[PDB]
Amino acid sequence: GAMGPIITTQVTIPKDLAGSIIGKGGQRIKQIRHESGASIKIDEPLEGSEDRIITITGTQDQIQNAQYLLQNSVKQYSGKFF
DNA sequence: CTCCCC
Repeated sequence: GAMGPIITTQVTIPKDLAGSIIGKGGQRIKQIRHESGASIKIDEPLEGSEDRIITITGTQDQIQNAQYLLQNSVKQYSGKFF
């Protein structure tokens, strides 16, 4: 069916979770991009920020999928939550 | 930096 316009959403992640979404060699985020169909950009933190901004661009369904998969990626997160 | 992507 109709997926509608490509749109861009941003979400922030605590910087320490970023490694979980990216994965070794970027393998996780490559997968999430591939699976979701969404473009996904994870920035560096802005000057002295605890967050990184992820920009997700795709149809609403793709962005929705990407978000879910990014959230899911935390479950695999290998560092200290605090 | 699990650090990709550009």
